[PDB]
Amino acid sequence: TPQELEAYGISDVHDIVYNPSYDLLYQEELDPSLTGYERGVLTNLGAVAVDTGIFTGRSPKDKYIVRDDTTRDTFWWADKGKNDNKPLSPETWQHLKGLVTRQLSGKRLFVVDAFCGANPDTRLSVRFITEVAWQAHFVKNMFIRPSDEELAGFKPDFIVMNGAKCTNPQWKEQGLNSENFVAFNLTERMQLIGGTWYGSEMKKGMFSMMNYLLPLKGIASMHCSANVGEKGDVAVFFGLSGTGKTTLSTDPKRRLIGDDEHGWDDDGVFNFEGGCYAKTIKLSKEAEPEIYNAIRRDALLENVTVREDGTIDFDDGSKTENTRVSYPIYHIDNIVKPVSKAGHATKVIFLTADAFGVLPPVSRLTADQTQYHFLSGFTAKLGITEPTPTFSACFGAAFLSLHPTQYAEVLVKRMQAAGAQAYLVNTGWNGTGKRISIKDTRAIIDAILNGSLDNAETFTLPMFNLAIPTELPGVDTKILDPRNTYASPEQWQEKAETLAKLFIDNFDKYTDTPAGAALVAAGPKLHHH
Ligand SMILES: Nc1ncnc2c1ncn2[C@@H]1O[C@H](COP(=O)(O)OP(=O)(O)OP(=O)(O)O)[C@@H](O)[C@H]1O
Ligand SMILES: [Mg+2]
Ligand SMILES: [Mn+2]
Repeated sequence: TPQELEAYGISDVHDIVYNPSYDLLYQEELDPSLTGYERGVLTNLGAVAVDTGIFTGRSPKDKYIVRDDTTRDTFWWADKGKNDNKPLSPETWQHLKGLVTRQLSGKRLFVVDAFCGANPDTRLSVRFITEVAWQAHFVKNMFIRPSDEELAGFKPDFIVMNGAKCTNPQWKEQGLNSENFVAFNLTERMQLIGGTWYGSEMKKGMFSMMNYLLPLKGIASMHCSANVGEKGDVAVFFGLSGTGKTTLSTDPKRRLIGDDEHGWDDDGVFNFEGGCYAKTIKLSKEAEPEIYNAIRRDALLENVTVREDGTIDFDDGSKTENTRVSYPIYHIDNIVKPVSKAGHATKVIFLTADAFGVLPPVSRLTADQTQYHFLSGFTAKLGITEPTPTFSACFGAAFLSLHPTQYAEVLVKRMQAAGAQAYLVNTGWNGTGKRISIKDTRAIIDAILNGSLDNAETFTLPMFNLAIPTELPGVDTKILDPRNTYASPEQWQEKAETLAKLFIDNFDKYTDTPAGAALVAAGPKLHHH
């Protein structure tokens, strides 16, 4: 009812589109009278493509959490290690809520009810409100779509109000970063968005809320993909953006659980989402056939270049390198169903893209190295190279609402109970200045998952002290030692000392506890220069 929407503060809504169907979203997006960033275009693959506007990725500098008596003593605050949980006053929150609700008043609104979390006992019932059809399409794809029975008794736990078309004229007076905002209030259980149209703010916004609620009751909440083999063996793949979680979990030899957000409770690993959000830059049908074949009607392409004849130039990063496609998870042929969950993970894989070309393609981690590298959360990026490091705790600090050690504690507990083994995989660069091929990386993953490596003979990489298998079927043995891809081990050593120092400085903040101090021994060792 409009009276219900009025309770949220939204007035005078003339048209309400509740639970829009995929067919209706399709015709909404292709309405030939739409102008601006609402407009979609039809590609020859059958999927609609849209432009997300000035924002082609998340805006962490615009993310704020209301600091009140619910969040004061439990949240990981940016002003109290480096994170994006910047404190917001309740008073300023109310002005922001006024901006969004006024913007959505007097509009035709899409209302999408969905779940975050595959399990009833821990899921959030989220109600999304937007005036942009492709934003409703995004959340229909990425969250769990309820059954008709579940919709009948749907009671929202959280409300997400997307006011992308409004901006905040008072941001200077309020001490905020810009006229845009992505704000959360755990007392009202609400997310507000202004200025940025980018859909994934809602996806990662609710992920951040799961990351707050689940560990506080003993459930790991993880930035990982996950899949399961025929023998019932579950694997999770942690990693930062672009390191290969979606690419590598979408494997026809295994049943996909999910590609990005999972919990781990007493029964096992469960997906938070109802879809996958794949990168499309330079997408190769031969290298990633399952992802490519998911691009069809009801998938939603973002910021790709579409030619006059409707074909897609997947290689064109002119608008952004972060070209994306969302699709409901059943667009992948080999998935777990009807519920995206499975048992306890026994293989835990940390993906990293090492632009420094130091780390080996695959290492088998000790228990302490697992905690050290989990808290470190390393990746790096590249007419100059300039390897630029990122240390993002738990491979997802941008989404952590509690302190990193709280995620580590619950993860270790779940791993120990399951007898899980951890591995570090460099999906990035070596001495060639090229990325390891997807073919080689998939073969590495195969060798991890089939037990090939759990007792294989190893040699130890200096300084990082990582155990590397001496051989691995399907991979050229030469590349297993990263020193072999340089003219001499001396070139590698110089870059390794740079990276080791980066790790050591970054890890210092964790040494104010005895447990954290103890983990220094498992990290890289550097005592000169
Ligand atoms: N050896 C490799 N392994 C994995 N991915 C690779 C490799 N070489 C190149 N790539 C490319 O790197 C990108 C990996 O992106 P992917 O979508 O898997 O990241 P992600 O970890 O899911 O990030 P996000 O959390 O942002 O979704 C893809 O564009 C893929 O084509
Ligand atoms: Mg992904
Ligand atoms: Mn992600």
